Amino acid sequence: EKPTKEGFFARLKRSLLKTKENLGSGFISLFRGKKIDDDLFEELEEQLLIADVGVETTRKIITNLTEGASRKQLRDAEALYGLLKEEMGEILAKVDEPLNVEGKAPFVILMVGVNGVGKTTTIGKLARQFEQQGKSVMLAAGDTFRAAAVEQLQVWGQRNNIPVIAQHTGADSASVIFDAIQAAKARNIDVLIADTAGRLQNKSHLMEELKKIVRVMKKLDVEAPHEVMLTIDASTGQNAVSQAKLFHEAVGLTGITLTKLDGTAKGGVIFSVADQFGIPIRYIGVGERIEDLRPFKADDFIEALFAR
Repeated sequence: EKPTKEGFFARLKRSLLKTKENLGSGFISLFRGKKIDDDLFEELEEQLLIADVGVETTRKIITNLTEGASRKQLRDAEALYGLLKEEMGEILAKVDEPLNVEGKAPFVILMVGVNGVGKTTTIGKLARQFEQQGKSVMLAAGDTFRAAAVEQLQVWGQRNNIPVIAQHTGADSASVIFDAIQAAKARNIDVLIADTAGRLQNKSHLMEELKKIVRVMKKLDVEAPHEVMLTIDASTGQNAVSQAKLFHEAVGLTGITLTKLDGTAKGGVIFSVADQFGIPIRYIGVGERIEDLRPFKADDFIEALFAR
C-alpha cells in the first residue's frame, strides 16, 4: 500500500485503545441519553480523575465545559462531546511544538529524567530518527557513576555505528559532556544527545549536578544545551507529573517526551502535564518501534482519542 492519513490514524487509535475506554470516545457511553445537570458533571469529573487527568486540570476542563454549555444553553449531555474535544484540544495545543534539531554544530540535547521511565530507550530511538533524516549523531554517557548505564550506551553505539563519549565509572559528568561537545564539533556531528544521572540524588545534589553540566556546556557554546528534554512514563500517573515538577525546578526544561501512552488505560497524564507546566511535549511513545516515538501533534492526538 501507501502511507495514508487513514492508515496512520487506524494505528494511532488502536495504540490508545486502553485509554479511549475512559477518555475521548470513552465519553460517548457516559453521556448517552442523559440530560445536563450537576450529577452529570460529577460523573464526568469522576471519569476524568480515574483516567489520571489530575484534580486541577479536571476542575479546569469541567469549569470551561460548563461555561461553554451555558453559552449555548445545551440540555442534552450527548452534545457535550464536541465541547470537551475542543477544551481538551485547547490544553494540548498550548504544548504542541515539535522539536527542530537542525542547523547547529552540534545541536545539543540534554536528556534528564529518572532511570526506568524510558529515557535510555528514547535516546536510542531519537538517535535513529535523526540518522534516518540524514543527520549525524553522537551520544554522551553522562550518567558517570552508573557503569550499567554507561556500558549500555557504549555497546549500543558500537553496534549501531554511533560514536559514544564516555569515561571511567566515577568520572565527572560535566567533563564527559564537555569532551563530548568538543568531539562533536571536531567531527562535524549534527546532534549530540547527552545522558545524565537518573538515579535521583537529593534535590540539592540533583540541581547542583544539572546546573554544573549546563554551565560547562556554555563554556563552549552559549546555546548549549539547545534542548533540555525530560522523559516521563505516562503509565506512572501522577509520578510523571511530580517528576516533571522536580526536574523543571532543578534545571529548567524546554521539552518533554512522554512514553508508554499505549500501555495504560488511564491516559490523562498528558493533559495534566500539558496544563500544569506549559512545556512543549515534543514526542509521545505509542509503541515499541522507532517510528512509534511520534512527534507530538495535538490535533492528530485529539482526533485519534475522540474518534469512535
